[PDB]
Amino acid sequence: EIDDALYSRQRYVLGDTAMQKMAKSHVFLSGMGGLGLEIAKNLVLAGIKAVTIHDTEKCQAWDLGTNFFLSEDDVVNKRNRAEAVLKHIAELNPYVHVTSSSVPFNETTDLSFLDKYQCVVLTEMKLPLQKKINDFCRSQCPPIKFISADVHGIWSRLFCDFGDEFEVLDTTGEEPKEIFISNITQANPGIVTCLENHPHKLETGQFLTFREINGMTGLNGSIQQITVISPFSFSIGDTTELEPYLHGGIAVQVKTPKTVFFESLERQLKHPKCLIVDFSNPEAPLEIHTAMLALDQFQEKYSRKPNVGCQQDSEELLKLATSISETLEEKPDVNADIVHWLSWTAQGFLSPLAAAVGGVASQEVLKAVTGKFSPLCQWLYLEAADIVESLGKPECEEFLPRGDRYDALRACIGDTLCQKLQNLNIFLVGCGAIGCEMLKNFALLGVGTSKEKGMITVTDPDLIEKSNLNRQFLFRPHHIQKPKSYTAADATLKINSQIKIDAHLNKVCPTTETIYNDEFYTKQDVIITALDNVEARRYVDSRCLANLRPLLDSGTMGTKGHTEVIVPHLTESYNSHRDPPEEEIPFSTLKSFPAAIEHTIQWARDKFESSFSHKPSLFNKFWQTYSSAEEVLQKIQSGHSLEGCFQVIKLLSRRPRNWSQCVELARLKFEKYFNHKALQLLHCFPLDIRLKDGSLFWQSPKRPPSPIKFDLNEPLHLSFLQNAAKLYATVYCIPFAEEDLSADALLNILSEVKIQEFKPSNKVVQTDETARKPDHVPISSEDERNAIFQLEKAILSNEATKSDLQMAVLSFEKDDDHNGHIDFITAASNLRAKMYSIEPADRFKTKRIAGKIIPAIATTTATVSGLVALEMIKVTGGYPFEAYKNCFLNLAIPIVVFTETTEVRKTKIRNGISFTIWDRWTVHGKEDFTLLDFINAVKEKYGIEPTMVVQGVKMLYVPVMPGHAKRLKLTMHKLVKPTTEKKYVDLTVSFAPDIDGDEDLPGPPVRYYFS
Ligand SMILES: O=P(O)(O)O[C@H]1[C@H](OP(=O)(O)O)[C@@H](OP(=O)(O)O)[C@H](OP(=O)(O)O)[C@@H](OP(=O)(O)O)[C@H]1OP(=O)(O)O
Ligand SMILES: Nc1ncnc2c1ncn2[C@@H]1O[C@H](COP(=O)(O)OP(=O)(O)OP(=O)(O)O)[C@@H](O)[C@H]1O
Repeated sequence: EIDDALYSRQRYVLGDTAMQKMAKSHVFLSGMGGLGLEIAKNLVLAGIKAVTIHDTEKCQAWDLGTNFFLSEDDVVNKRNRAEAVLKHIAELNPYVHVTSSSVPFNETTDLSFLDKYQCVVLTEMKLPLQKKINDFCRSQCPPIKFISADVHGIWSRLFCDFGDEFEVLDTTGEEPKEIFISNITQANPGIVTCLENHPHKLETGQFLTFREINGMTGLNGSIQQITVISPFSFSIGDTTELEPYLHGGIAVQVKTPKTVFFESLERQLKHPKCLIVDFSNPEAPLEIHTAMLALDQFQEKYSRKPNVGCQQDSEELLKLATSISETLEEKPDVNADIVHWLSWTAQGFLSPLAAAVGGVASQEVLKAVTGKFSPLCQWLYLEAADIVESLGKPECEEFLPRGDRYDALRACIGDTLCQKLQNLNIFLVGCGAIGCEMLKNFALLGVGTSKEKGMITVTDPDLIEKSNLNRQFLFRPHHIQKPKSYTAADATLKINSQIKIDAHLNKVCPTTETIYNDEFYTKQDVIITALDNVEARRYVDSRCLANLRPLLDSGTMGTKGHTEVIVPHLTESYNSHRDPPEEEIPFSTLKSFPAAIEHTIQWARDKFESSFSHKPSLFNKFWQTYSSAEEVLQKIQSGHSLEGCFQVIKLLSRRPRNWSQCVELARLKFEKYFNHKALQLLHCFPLDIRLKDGSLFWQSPKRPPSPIKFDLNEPLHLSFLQNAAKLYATVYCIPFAEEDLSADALLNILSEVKIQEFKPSNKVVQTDETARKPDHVPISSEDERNAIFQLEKAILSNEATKSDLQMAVLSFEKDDDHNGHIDFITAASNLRAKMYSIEPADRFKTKRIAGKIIPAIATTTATVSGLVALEMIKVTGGYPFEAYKNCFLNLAIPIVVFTETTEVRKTKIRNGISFTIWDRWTVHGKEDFTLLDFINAVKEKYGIEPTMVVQGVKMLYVPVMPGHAKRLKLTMHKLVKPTTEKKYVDLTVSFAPDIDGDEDLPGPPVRYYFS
């Protein structure tokens, strides 16, 4: 099977079929350089059955700056690189059988041994050898998937070749869409109309299936190719021979296999299918490909890479590139700058770019071994020329190696920028999947390793769980239930002994703002967020905007990822970007009229919360507010009203006393949820009732419920009964054993249970989507008397003791599979689904939807971490606006889009006065300084007269209010009454617009000093 506790988050990304295909697959990886190590790490974290790492190079001091598993002892002993890293790699995932190899590769090497590997990845291999290996691999039956990846300084090359014909079983991996049908016309071709404000969002040529269609019963169960006509309509083909449309209908998107044609590596070198990553330079990938091919030819010709600063070598490389360009089909122009920089940084190696390319290549390997997504076709050329482009023309002496571990990075970015990196003060927020990779990149780049000023602060309150080991490679199984930051710091210190780190456990929130005051942010140079929610992102961005400090943001949703770069005085902040809010499920839809499995899952989750967390909390709070039941009864008899008293009384009268009573209560709850509710709803609205227009009320998207008869033999009913009984026993503190969960024991208990007869009641049911949950309806006197009688009976029965007035409150924990929370939610959701004839969902989908688990995989995390590290380098260098690039990537397509970061927008108020979001105004005063003096000072310093003073919720001054015109004479200390904690106070000021009737135009925040 599949270890769900470890692969829970990856299971949603890939699927159990892809997971089973990931086993039984043997992957051969060669080179074990900086890039090969990243690829191997990502693959082992993914969970491939067996990986064979192979290398022949001996470890060197230069390798320490690129390999995060090597140590100085390995260099001393001159061990093989694969042998040295084999022990560490295997510990990442014990399920993976990792083996090392050292068989030499050359012209005469026999390639017969590669037939046992599904996929082959080659790094740091000579080009003719790659050609021969690819030719052998693609000619096998079945073809062996070939992937080649290389990194030379700041330039990278990625290649894929999955045989002549590769069968993709899933083009995108998105959830199939469901489109509700409004009306279908009998025509050749017929036209299908969707419901209003429900765009189908479909593409011409896709195949759809139909069900629950009245009139055209033939269309049910059939598959038709469609042509898009309008956002709410499309054509499916001839429908004249069918019966006229009545009502109803659901169309479901159908996924089909797709065939992708690749080509041999030898032929691809002349007509490359490069993937465009920057639409502003569509022809850049072709030029980069030409330059790298010229570099390979230079290596073949001279047996060495070009020397940095040797003009003759650069001229020779340019000549070779010019010669190569003519042989290309398109004959593109040779980019002198790209060739020159490739010559300059040929011998270097950039760690973040290596990590990004490793993530992409690992995703491609997974595509090769599973067919889950559309593979790359065929070349991907990532580059980081922006890092050195802003440097202009530096001297060669800044790039010469100096013997330390940072020679690889120095040969790329020069000594000056390396020194600037070592003195950074980085405040890294959150230490999740992205945080660990960012720490690894920091250790590789030497960030904060200086003994003078460098310092890294990482803060995180969570604890390590088993499911986190799949993505966060810095953690180990023995680290479970330990702080994330401490473990990450301990591991990073192992990676680079010189690094300075300072872990924290505080959660970044306004409650902890005292620790992370303004001075602390002033000390920091770069702030990086690895958060998973939105509110924390907005809070951190607001703090950074207040303190004028650059912020880097990133996030991953499965194969999707995005990076955002925020720079003071240059780019818009995160708060300036506002997405539409979350999709609120209508209250009427959730409560009474579900239409999809998501609605039932949400209803089950809310029912669980209300039954086991909210209601017990109310019960405990009520019984702690008052002494005992006698006092409450006396108050009620005197006419006193208490909040939620009747509900508490009802709960007390139904408290189970033993396991049998708990089972009976679960049975009654089942009957109420899935038998009485449907009958009540049908009684309120019969199946054949119609509206004023004559249309059936029970039409799409509403679905008519049907009662469910209890049956212990049904596995679903038994599962629900068991889970409900266990949860109720836990809440009411009733001991039980597994024998009590047996079907026979439950049947014996249920033999004596009498089922109360259902009786319909007159209740108002909200049907409009705009309706929401109303407040508490006042309770009639008869219900009050019933509650009084029940409470008196409980008191007289001596069942109101202290033990009876307390009951434990459960917390919804989803990762713990033995508590039965997810089992109960799944049982309730499926049972409700059968009530409304909705398709049931399995346990894992319910766990994902109810728990709001965000799918995530290691490869996307590594890629976004590498890109964020590149942007951090750019920020540290203080480069101009054009250098920074926001990134959005979706490896499922695959697609990578680099775009310029959003330019800061200037907002004008009056007389040409303009301000940015980064601007903050300062005012100084004294004790007798009045509001009129404040207005005069503002109009003097900035030329604009204030007309609106706000401090949060405080209403300070408006000239138009009838009675507050006198406030101009009031001093600040009396107008706002500020706290004495600080010497200044922040205010929000607006000015009257040039056109009357409009609200005063808000201005930049203004900080007023009391002295
Ligand atoms: O408190 P809620 O989570 O909103 O659930 C309540 C509650 O049902 P449970 O106690 O079974 O969870 C009501 O029962 P009381 O505790 O008030 O007796 C029940 O009312 P009825 O038993 O009278 O049907 C009502 O259902 P409704 O609003 O349809 O009357 C139902 O609400 P939901 O199940 O829709 O949440
Ligand atoms: N306000 C905050 N301050 C500090 N750390 C935060 C804050 N909000 C979230 N975090 C951290 O963000 C991290 C997010 O990590 P990640 O995205 O890998 O998921 P996770 O929390 O480990 O779990 P899962 O992926 O299962 O939801 C968590 O470790 C959490 O501690």
